[PDB]
Amino acid sequence: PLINIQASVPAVADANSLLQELSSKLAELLGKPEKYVMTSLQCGVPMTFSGNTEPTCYVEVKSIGALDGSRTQEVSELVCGHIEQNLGIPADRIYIGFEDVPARLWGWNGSTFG
Amino acid sequence: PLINIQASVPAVADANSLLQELSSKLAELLGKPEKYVMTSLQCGVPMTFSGNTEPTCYVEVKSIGALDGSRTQEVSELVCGHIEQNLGIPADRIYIGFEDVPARLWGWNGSTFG
Amino acid sequence: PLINIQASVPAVADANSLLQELSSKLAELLGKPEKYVMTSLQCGVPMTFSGNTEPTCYVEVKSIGALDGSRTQEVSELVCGHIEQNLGIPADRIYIGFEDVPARLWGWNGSTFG
Repeated sequence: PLINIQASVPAVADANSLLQELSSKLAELLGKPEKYVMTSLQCGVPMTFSGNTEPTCYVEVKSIGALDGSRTQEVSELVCGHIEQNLGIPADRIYIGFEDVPARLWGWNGSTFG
Repeated sequence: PLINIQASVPAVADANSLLQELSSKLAELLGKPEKYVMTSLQCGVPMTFSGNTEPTCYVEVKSIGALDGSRTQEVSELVCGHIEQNLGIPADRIYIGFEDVPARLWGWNGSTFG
Repeated sequence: PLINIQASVPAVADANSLLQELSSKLAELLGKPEKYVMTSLQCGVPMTFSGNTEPTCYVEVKSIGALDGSRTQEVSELVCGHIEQNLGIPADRIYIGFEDVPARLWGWNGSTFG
């Protein structure tokens, strides 16, 4: 899995801890070995939401499967909650774009997962 | 809707105004309440286009529907025009990646739009 | 084509050269005129992979076609190799997300390729 966060708030000293905690939580929820979870946090990005510059966040989440049924709701609950708590961005100012990526469209280690 | 801009030119003092103007224009064109429009601008990114480092720009645009028929052309005209005017990046050095995202793949406020 | 690199390692003085070399190599592999290749490199991004902050990299690659059969494997070999050599990021800490984008979903020069 992959989770990339782009946030309007200033950079945080505990970015590494925040991402590591997000990484383990996401592995468990998706039923993936944490070995395969990649995360990022880019703060200080000029953003608007609803026409204003209040704290806001865009997240992209990708996985090879594991996003069936209630999973995208459950991931959103996890991710919005984690970001609310750790970055102080209200959940109603967070967007998440999900993609279930075919394994052959996912490169790793000089090849693909397909 | 979502519009994320990644540009090679230096950061601009009027990023907020630029994004707010883009936000209202995009809401109107897509027929979406501006409440739901998210935007970003990341400048100063090392980029090449056509093998050179002249001013260039990558934009991602996402929407839950509203990208039918001539819409992607019309959005491109709006976006390239806005960026040309405000960042001084020629329209022929702007790329836009569009995605019509299913509502269940769009997280917001601890849940999804599906 | 489009290749956007997001890396955890510090910014490099030779980003332009690195991207230009990647640009020509990618054009040749995909059978696209280099005119149409867009690249970027964003370094210094807080990232984890496998739960740790060792050098790691996320790449997105998009093309209008040209990603059939063995192509995504071949692109991954090229890209992981180039990044390993130039940024010192091990290939086993590199992820690549691929998308074959319909031409009508690819904006350029105030219109789309469709």
